[PDB]
Amino acid sequence: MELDPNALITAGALIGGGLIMGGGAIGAGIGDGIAGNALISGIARQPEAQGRLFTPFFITVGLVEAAYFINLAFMALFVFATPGLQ
Amino acid sequence: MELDPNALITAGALIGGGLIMGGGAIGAGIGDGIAGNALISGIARQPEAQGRLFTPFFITVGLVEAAYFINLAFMALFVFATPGLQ
Amino acid sequence: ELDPNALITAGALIGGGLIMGGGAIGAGIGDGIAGNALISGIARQPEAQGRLFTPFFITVGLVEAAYFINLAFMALFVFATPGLQ
Amino acid sequence: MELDPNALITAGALIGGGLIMGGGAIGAGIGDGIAGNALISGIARQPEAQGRLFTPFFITVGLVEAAYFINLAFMALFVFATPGLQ
Amino acid sequence: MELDPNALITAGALIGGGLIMGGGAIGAGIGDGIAGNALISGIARQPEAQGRLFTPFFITVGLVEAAYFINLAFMALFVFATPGLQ
Amino acid sequence: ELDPNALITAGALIGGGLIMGGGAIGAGIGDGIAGNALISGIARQPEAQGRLFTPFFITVGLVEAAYFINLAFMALFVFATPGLQ
Amino acid sequence: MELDPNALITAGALIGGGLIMGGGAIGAGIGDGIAGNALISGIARQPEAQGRLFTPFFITVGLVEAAYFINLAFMALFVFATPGLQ
Amino acid sequence: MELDPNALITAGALIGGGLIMGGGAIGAGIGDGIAGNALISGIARQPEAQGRLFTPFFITVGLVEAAYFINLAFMALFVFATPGLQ
Amino acid sequence: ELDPNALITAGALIGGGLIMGGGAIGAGIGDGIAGNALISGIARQPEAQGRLFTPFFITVGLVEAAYFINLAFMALFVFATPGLQ
Ligand SMILES: COc1nc2ccc(Br)cc2cc1[C@@H](c1ccccc1)[C@@](O)(CCN(C)C)c1cccc2ccccc12
Ligand SMILES: COc1nc2ccc(Br)cc2cc1[C@@H](c1ccccc1)[C@@](O)(CCN(C)C)c1cccc2ccccc12
Ligand SMILES: COc1nc2ccc(Br)cc2cc1[C@@H](c1ccccc1)[C@@](O)(CCN(C)C)c1cccc2ccccc12
Ligand SMILES: CCCCCCCCO[C@@H]1O[C@H](CO)[C@@H](O)[C@H](O)[C@H]1O
Ligand SMILES: CCCCCCCCO[C@@H]1O[C@H](CO)[C@@H](O)[C@H](O)[C@H]1O
Ligand SMILES: CCCCCCCCO[C@@H]1O[C@H](CO)[C@@H](O)[C@H](O)[C@H]1O
Ligand SMILES: CCCCCCCCO[C@@H]1O[C@H](CO)[C@@H](O)[C@H](O)[C@H]1O
Ligand SMILES: CCCCCCCCO[C@@H]1O[C@H](CO)[C@@H](O)[C@H](O)[C@H]1O
Ligand SMILES: CCCCCCCCO[C@@H]1O[C@H](CO)[C@@H](O)[C@H](O)[C@H]1O
Ligand SMILES: CCCCCCCCO[C@@H]1O[C@H](CO)[C@@H](O)[C@H](O)[C@H]1O
Ligand SMILES: CCCCCCCCO[C@@H]1O[C@H](CO)[C@@H](O)[C@H](O)[C@H]1O
Ligand SMILES: CCCCCCCCO[C@@H]1O[C@H](CO)[C@@H](O)[C@H](O)[C@H]1O
Ligand SMILES: CCCCCCCCO[C@@H]1O[C@H](CO)[C@@H](O)[C@H](O)[C@H]1O
Ligand SMILES: CCCCCCCCO[C@@H]1O[C@H](CO)[C@@H](O)[C@H](O)[C@H]1O
Ligand SMILES: CCCCCCCCO[C@@H]1O[C@H](CO)[C@@H](O)[C@H](O)[C@H]1O
Ligand SMILES: CCCCCCCCO[C@@H]1O[C@H](CO)[C@@H](O)[C@H](O)[C@H]1O
Ligand SMILES: CCCCCCCCO[C@@H]1O[C@H](CO)[C@@H](O)[C@H](O)[C@H]1O
Ligand SMILES: CCCCCCCCO[C@@H]1O[C@H](CO)[C@@H](O)[C@H](O)[C@H]1O
Repeated sequence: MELDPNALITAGALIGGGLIMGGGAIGAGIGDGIAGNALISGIARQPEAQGRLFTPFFITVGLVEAAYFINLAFMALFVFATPGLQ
Repeated sequence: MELDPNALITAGALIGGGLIMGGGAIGAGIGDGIAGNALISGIARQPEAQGRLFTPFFITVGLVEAAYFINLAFMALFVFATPGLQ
Repeated sequence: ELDPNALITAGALIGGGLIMGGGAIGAGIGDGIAGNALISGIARQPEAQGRLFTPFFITVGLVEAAYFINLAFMALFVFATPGLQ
Repeated sequence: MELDPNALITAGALIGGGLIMGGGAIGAGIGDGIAGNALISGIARQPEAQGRLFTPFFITVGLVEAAYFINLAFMALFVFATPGLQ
Repeated sequence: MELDPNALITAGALIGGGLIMGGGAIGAGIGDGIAGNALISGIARQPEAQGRLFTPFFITVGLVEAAYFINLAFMALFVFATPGLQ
Repeated sequence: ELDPNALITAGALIGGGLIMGGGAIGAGIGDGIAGNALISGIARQPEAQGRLFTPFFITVGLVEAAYFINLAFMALFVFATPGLQ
Repeated sequence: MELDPNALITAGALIGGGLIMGGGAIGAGIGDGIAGNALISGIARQPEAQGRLFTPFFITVGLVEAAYFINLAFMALFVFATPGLQ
Repeated sequence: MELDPNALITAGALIGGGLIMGGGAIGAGIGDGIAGNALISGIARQPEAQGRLFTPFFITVGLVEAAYFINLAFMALFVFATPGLQ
Repeated sequence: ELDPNALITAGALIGGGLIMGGGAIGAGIGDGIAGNALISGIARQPEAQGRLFTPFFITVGLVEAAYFINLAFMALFVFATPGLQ
């Protein structure tokens, strides 16, 4: 008739999922930008020895992107396999 | 007009979609500004390093913008193909 | 009492506000950070001025793209709400 | 009697409007502070050639303040000419 | 006591007003601290530049505080003269 | 069931929390940033100490003004709620 | 039977209290980290004269922690002595 | 199943608890990263200052982590011993 | 209609989302800031490399601890909700 329990649960899941991905993008965009800031400046300062900067950059971006995609996976769980759905 | 389940689900979807895109823009705006800060500073320090520095700059911006547009895709999923709609 | 669109529209306005609120945080801070580098760059090399304009405009262009794309979707949310009944 | 549709829409509009102006002030306060940080430091470093810093500062503040006031305009739309009001 | 439309509108106004002032303080506190960071650093670097540096400092703080107090004015509008009150 | 003031008071407490939450973010980070400059300034010039106190106190004064003005309005929101029925 | 007024007020109080402490920890963690960043760097640069850094550090941390604990006190008021409870 | 007061109180507690821990992690992650930035930079600048620099680093991390775990304690209070439960 | 657990579970999912949203903000920015120092440190002293690994890993370890402890409590919130009726 009117509302049912899953309408409220699903609304909660979509808001929760949004928080997860919203936070993920804040962390990833700013974290990657900060890492890349050092890469750009390091290459500017030391063009001949820049190769040694790339594994540290990719380790850093790897960590940052792992947070983004682990969050993405839990957003997908929230909205496609909602825990507590009735 | 009686409330119905999709009214609540759609309200949650729009809020969730807003969180996704709001966070996306925070990460992209600040991440791109931080990347650009190093680009601008590097060119100011060494004029002829301009070509050299656009390469790590675009790698960084690529990473930052990937977050923005993956978030955009999921906002679109939330509001145009809402998971859990009844 | 209430009707379905009252709830949907309330959600759209909150969603729209999140979109624009986040857009201004990203654009204001991103542009400030870009301009910080422009100002410092010019102070360091008073006639580096000319060569700094292109990277400043590219950076601001990217930052402003996020603001404007968000603005467009806020407009969609509140003027053509997806899911309106 | 009890609630009416516009009570809920208007509550949404006020919360939305608050998000718009809250975010606008975060972006403007921090963005202007960051721009002014460079202005202060530049004037400290180069008092004789500081005049060339002011158009770049005002362009930057112009961009930052434009975000604040465009947001202000949409807050005013949300709360004084609410889209979707019944 | 039955709920009434203004109860919901006023709740939205208070939340909206809180967002406005919460964001205002984030922008003002951090923006002023960032401006002051350059002032303090500049005086440490060159003692007799103190007078010189307060001028761009107060221009910056003026901009930052304008955001805070314009936000304050609209919080006051929201909670004392609520747009849309029935 | 419910009554009008239950909803208004719930909104006031959420609004009050936003005010103080934002106030502490601004004050904690703003003060930390001001103190960062004070500490670095003293480390650079160990007897610049005296001349740094005034600009530090002016900066902290401004930051703390935002915290305290927010505190006052949180108090208004929760102890004298505007719009209470 | 169903809901009562204090259920809604108490839910508001817990959310409000959460906002207070959530914001308090953001301000304290980042503020202390920023202060400590300068302490670490200052001690690195000037090991012999580092003692003069500690009162400025503790004044700064004092200010930052005061925001955290004043917020904590108001969270405690919100959730243990809720203003407006019926 | 009819709604009951504790359903609403517990929902508020979980949201409040989430705000507490969400803010705790923002402050701790960023505060610790900022502290570590000075540690790493200081060791890079002067290798044998390593021992010296861990002392102010752990003082800083102690302060930052205190915020995280005091917040954790109050999240636990909110969700396991909810103040105001009926 | 509704039942008590619909409201509790909706709160748990929102709470869980706040926990993980905040966790990723802290971890992404904290790790980026740590890596920024690692990259700059190596660029300054190309064979400082070895001695920078330990402080980098300690910093990342602390940052990641916040992410993981948050993850565990999100899991508690949504898979074993405290207060479920
Ligand atoms: C760097 O990795 C770590 N460091 C830690 C440091 C301290 C503590 Br106390 C916990 C830590 C835990 C971990 C991981 C881990 C490894 C194994 C099991 C559980 C957790 C991690 O949490 C990292 C997530 N980061 C990158 C945002 C993780 C979580 C979830 C899914 C993952 C998938 C793939 C890889 C890592 C995954
Ligand atoms: C710098 O300006 C831009 N750069 C962009 C860069 C990339 C992309 Br893809 C879009 C961009 C769009 C714009 C503007 C624009 C110009 C014309 C039409 C539409 C949009 C803008 O969005 C800027 C807002 N900023 C400052 C926060 C704008 C929006 C709304 C109202 C405005 C009023 C006055 C001035 C600008 C106004
Ligand atoms: C530095 O202290 C200040 N500077 C200001 C600067 C400008 C303005 Br306009 C107001 C200012 C107000 C104050 C304090 C104050 C002193 C006396 C009375 C009222 C307020 C303060 O607000 C500081 C909180 N900070 C540290 C987050 C405070 C509030 C509440 C409880 C406190 C308990 C103990 C100490 C300070 C306490
Ligand atoms: C915590 C950061 C660890 C980064 C990896 C450091 C160990 C590998 O270091 C790598 O050594 C190679 C040769 O062996 C070089 O060609 C690479 O430039 C360098 O990154
Ligand atoms: C984010 C994508 C938009 C980029 C548009 C401008 C691309 C500029 O591209 C860059 O131009 C420089 C000169 O300005 C050259 O020196 C560089 O080699 C080139 O990469
Ligand atoms: C994407 C483009 C963003 C531009 C931001 C608006 C400010 C325009 O900046 C203009 O740039 C010119 C280039 O020579 C300068 O000479 C002008 O003085 C300046 O007004
Ligand atoms: C992108 C934001 C500006 C363009 C908004 C989309 C077009 C506006 O759409 C119009 O808005 C009017 C009020 O302005 C309403 O009264 C009308 O019903 C509506 O058609
Ligand atoms: C800025 C780019 C995206 C803007 C999308 C806005 C779509 C607005 O769409 C408009 O909605 C109005 C009612 O609000 C109607 O009167 C118009 O017929 C309709 O075209
Ligand atoms: C993107 C930033 C563009 C800033 C404007 C640069 C072009 C104008 O530059 C201006 O030239 C004047 C004389 O012509 C000088 O008196 C000013 O100091 C200088 O700002
Ligand atoms: C934000 C407004 C509050 C400011 C109060 C203090 C004003 C200080 O004013 C400044 O004092 C300096 C010495 O301390 C002088 O050298 C400067 O010329 C003067 O501008
Ligand atoms: C707006 C004022 C903010 C002050 C913050 C509280 C710390 C007071 O700081 C005091 O400043 C004195 C000035 O000489 C120092 O000598 C004292 O050691 C110090 O305790
Ligand atoms: C600015 C924050 C501190 C001052 C709060 C405003 C005055 C407090 O007001 C009092 O609060 C009491 C609990 O403390 C309530 O029990 C009383 O009903 C109320 O009169
Ligand atoms: C800190 C500056 C602004 C504080 C505004 C607080 C106003 C509190 O006002 C007080 O409310 C109490 C009930 O809570 C009543 O008992 C008192 O009569 C009333 O004066
Ligand atoms: C605003 C910052 C004020 C910090 C306090 C400065 C005044 C006291 O300064 C203190 O003087 C002592 C001897 O008198 C020294 O032993 C301490 O190292 C020094 O901090
Ligand atoms: C946050 C607590 C976890 C810390 C675990 C590692 C502790 C490292 O401890 C440090 O090790 C250094 C060499 O690496 C020594 O030079 C320092 O004296 C010592 O403090
Ligand atoms: C708490 C530990 C966090 C580690 C982050 C994952 C990256 C591991 O980094 C590894 O460190 C090694 C140390 O010598 C390097 O030699 C390897 O090249 C590198 O892959
Ligand atoms: C820490 C996050 C990963 C571990 C999650 C806790 C264990 C999962 O728990 C299981 O989740 C399933 C879906 O994955 C549900 O279908 C099951 O009902 C539930 O038992
Ligand atoms: C990651 C460390 C904390 C994880 C806490 C997760 C507790 C999950 O607990 C599990 O919940 C499932 C239903 O969701 C049940 O099927 C299982 O019986 C139960 O053990």
